[PDB]
Amino acid sequence: QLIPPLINLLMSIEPDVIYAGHDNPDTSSSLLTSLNQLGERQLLSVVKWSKSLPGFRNLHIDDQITLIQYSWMSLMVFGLGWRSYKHVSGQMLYFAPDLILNEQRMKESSFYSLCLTMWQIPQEFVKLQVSQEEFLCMKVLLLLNTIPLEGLRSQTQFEEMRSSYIRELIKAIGLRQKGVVSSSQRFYQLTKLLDNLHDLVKQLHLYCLNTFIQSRALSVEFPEMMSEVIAAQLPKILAGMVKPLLFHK
Amino acid sequence: LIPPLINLLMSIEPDVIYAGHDNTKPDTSSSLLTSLNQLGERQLLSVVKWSKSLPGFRNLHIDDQITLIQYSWMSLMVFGLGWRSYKHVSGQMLYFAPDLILNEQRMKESSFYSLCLTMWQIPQEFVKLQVSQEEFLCMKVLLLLNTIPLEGLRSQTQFEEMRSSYIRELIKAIGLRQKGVVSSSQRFYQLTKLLDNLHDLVKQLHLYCLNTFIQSRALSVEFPEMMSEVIAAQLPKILAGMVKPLLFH
Ligand SMILES: C[C@@H]1C[C@H]2[C@@H]3CCC4=CC(=O)C=C[C@]4(C)[C@@]3(Cl)[C@@H](O)C[C@]2(C)[C@@]1(OC(=O)c1ccco1)C(=O)CCl
Ligand SMILES: C[C@@H]1C[C@H]2[C@@H]3CCC4=CC(=O)C=C[C@]4(C)[C@@]3(Cl)[C@@H](O)C[C@]2(C)[C@@]1(OC(=O)c1ccco1)C(=O)CCl
Repeated sequence: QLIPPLINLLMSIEPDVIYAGHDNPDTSSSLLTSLNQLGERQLLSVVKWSKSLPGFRNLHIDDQITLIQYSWMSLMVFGLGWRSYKHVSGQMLYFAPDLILNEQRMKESSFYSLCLTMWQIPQEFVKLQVSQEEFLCMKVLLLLNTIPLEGLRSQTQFEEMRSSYIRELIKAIGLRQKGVVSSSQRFYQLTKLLDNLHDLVKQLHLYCLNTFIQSRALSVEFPEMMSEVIAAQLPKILAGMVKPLLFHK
Repeated sequence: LIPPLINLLMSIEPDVIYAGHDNTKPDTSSSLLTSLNQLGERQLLSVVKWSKSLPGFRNLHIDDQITLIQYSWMSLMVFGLGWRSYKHVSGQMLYFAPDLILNEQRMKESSFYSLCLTMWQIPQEFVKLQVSQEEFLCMKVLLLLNTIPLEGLRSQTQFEEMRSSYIRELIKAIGLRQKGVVSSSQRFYQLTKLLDNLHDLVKQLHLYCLNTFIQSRALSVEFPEMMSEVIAAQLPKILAGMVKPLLFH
């Protein structure tokens, strides 16, 4: 087609729709447990996606697991932004077809604040008019956007993969942004959106880990696979003991 | 010839606290950490009582007092470990308590030799500097007052007055021994740098502690009541850097 084959591949490997299983009165705590229930199902889906993503299975298995444990929440908030942009024009948060939040369902002050943070992504998607082909290549680069302070075991292959998906994003931008000046500026805008996600996700990581270490008292359930990625890396990530990659100074 | 506020600090200094540790039984990774945290809980209770006696502290807002103890406990307790090790065993063993003393061979046998080396840095620095009791008592008050919230304190004006008063007192304590002008100025720089350096050493202890707390059931490590409360109140936020560490340099 005019659509490059790697992008059409990324489109075919996107996860199908995941339901939260929410029991449809609204309450902050039961809402949070439903959000983490959904997060467990989405985590399964991200690891399956990774198994089909070109290049990723060839990195050392420890690097595969480290990059999923670093990037899971960033990938899931970026997909929440896509669904919300696409289904409700960014104006509600479309966590799943059975768990769509508007402002009436955001009652407790810290819950609404966290939603506003997440709401930044679909607002930028609406402003910039991000395309599916852009979003698919961006989402790979977010998987690949933090490494350990000592680097990865397959650092060479990693660097090759990340360059390949930067070239692919350039192709995605080229589908629509025809000028030299305009497609350069578009590359800048998209890559700076990805750099800015590191600071957005830090607030969600802190709230997550604070809730997780008193989850019993809070009556907030975290499922087993999500509890493992939290316990394995979150405190180290929050402490700054990882290397976030940036496109811009 | 000792200034009255320092004599007061000496008078209110906690007494030595026993761990009640059973040195019949060989060290086990779980039993050694559980006994360390039981002793830490008793030392934390004592720091709370000390703070009720420390001039100025009871006149800050009660939420400020709680926050400053939640931010500084680890720093206070490591600094107190350093002083007892220097005073009682010439700095050459870690003197957690009179019944819980780790010489280097017991450190090496423990599963925690690296952590023990990191904490044993502090008494070795006290030996190198020949820190006096009057300098230590003032430095320890400044560790209580060495981090504030990003938004400041409710009693920010009273806090600054208090913290400046204890800086002035450290300057008087230096003057007891350092009679020359340049020597005295250099010693103020050295001791205040020692304090600034402790932020980085304590970050390492805070990360291990929070990982141990998350994994406490798996690892059979007990965390007593007040210790748990302060870890769950602030430790993720401190490790995220969402507080303001005060530096002298
Ligand atoms: C602030 C965090 C960040 C949250 C994730 C964002 C990314 C995300 C997107 C999804 O579509 C489904 C689940 C997750 C993976 C989230 Cl909503 C949940 O697990 C729920 C998460 C972890 C989190 O969400 C909230 O606290 C929250 C979300 C909305 C309002 O409060 C939380 O700590 C639950 Cl206790
Ligand atoms: C690495 C940390 C730092 C430790 C504190 C240092 C400061 C301290 C000084 C004490 O005398 C009593 C207790 C504490 C408060 C410590 Cl030893 C314990 O709670 C035990 C603490 C938190 C800690 O200690 C160790 O892990 C450890 C290994 C060997 C010595 O300490 C821990 O995480 C245990 Cl869960």
